[PDB]
Amino acid sequence: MPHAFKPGDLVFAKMKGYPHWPARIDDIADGAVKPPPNKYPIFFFGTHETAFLGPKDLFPYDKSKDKYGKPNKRKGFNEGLWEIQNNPHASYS
Repeated sequence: MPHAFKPGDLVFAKMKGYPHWPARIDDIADGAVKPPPNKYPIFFFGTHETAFLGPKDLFPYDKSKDKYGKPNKRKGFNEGLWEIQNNPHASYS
């Protein structure tokens, strides 16, 4: 059965106005800004942006890839597909 989301989990993450996007749940570095309560830090592959999102916007990658893991016109999306599939745990700083 499902656990709660943890750092390192891979997802497609949904933001208003964008397609479901390949992403991971990030760690918070020592000394770094924490997310609001109930939110997770989401690192979006390809764009390398971070936003804070709740579970309602988080779709487990294995379950969802057949639906959402298709090329898209948007900036950074296809790069993001490569990253999530080929090196999802790398440092992208």
